[PDB]
Amino acid sequence: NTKYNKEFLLYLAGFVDGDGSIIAQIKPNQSYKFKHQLSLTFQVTQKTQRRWFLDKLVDEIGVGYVRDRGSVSDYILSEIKPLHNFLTQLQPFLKLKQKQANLVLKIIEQLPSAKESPDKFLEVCTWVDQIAALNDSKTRKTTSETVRAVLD
Amino acid sequence: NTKYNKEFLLYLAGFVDGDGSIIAQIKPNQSYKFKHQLSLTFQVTQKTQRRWFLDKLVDEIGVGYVRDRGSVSDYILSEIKPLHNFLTQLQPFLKLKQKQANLVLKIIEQLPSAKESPDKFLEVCTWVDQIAALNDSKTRKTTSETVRAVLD
DNA sequence: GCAAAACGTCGTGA
DNA sequence: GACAGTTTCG
DNA sequence: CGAAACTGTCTCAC
DNA sequence: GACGTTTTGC
Ligand SMILES: [Mg+2]
Ligand SMILES: [Mg+2]
Ligand SMILES: [Mg+2]
Repeated sequence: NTKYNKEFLLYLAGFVDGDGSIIAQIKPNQSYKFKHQLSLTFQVTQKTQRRWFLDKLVDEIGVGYVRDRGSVSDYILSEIKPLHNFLTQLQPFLKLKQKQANLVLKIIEQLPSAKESPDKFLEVCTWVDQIAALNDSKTRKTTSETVRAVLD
Repeated sequence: NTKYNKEFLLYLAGFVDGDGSIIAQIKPNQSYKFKHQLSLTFQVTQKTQRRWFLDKLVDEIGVGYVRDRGSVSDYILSEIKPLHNFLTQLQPFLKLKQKQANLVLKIIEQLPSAKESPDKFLEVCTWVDQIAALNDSKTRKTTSETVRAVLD
């Protein structure tokens, strides 16, 4: 369970508030109990010309990877366990995305609980709604209300 | 000169590397001896709904101001003396724009001597070419080559 | 059934 | 993000 | 003459 | 920046 240096976390929190994204999604997928997956992702986006910065994050954070999408690349961290450890430590230094960070930690803690009840799942879905509302969301489709398709 | 907190600088350096900009420009203006102004700017851009963050920077940095340009706003610091003091303390924590910062400090220190030798003005306009080369410059029009119109 | 990965771009917020 | 044009004022 | 603010916008990199 | 839609394999 990796412990991060405060100076690294302070700088990174600023970079994240700038070009990072703390995302929560509800993905329809019929292979799941409630027909949807609760997806969480921490990412940092940067011009591919500066991929080096992202590859560095992979080494420095110790988990995650960099995906390439042409002119732009992204450091991605989705693994729930390392995500919770990392956001717990980064959270206190965030100024713009502190609330979404805490909502993500909140969701992660209730996942085992949500995968047990339709109401618990729907409740967690309302928290992903809150994260989206805090972000500069512009193409969101699946919401907690969409999951209300469980009414069947 | 004001001394800034280390943790403040750590966080800000990260935010600056993400959404800030360290700019150097040669502005055509006939009222100047060499027909051009050497302009230096430190700025942080953010969606206007988050202008509070920029306003807070004015208070924390203690100098500068915030301007509005529609759905986006910017914290600007151009006062040469406070700019030098600020960048001097920020520079050691920058990762993507550390070079740009150091070139600005260099330009600032050579401004008085650049106000004389027309060839010293061109050498400084060189430092400016370097900064623009390091940034994601896409609409630059006035360069040192332009200033080379000092030939009479 | 589910934890992550892998791939696709839209609408800006830089 | 990263400049470029216009105006103000000691 | 010039530092510094007021004002406007290309092309994305987020 | 912040999604969406589909595919992987214990
Ligand atoms: Mg940003
Ligand atoms: Mg950036
Ligand atoms: Mg940005």
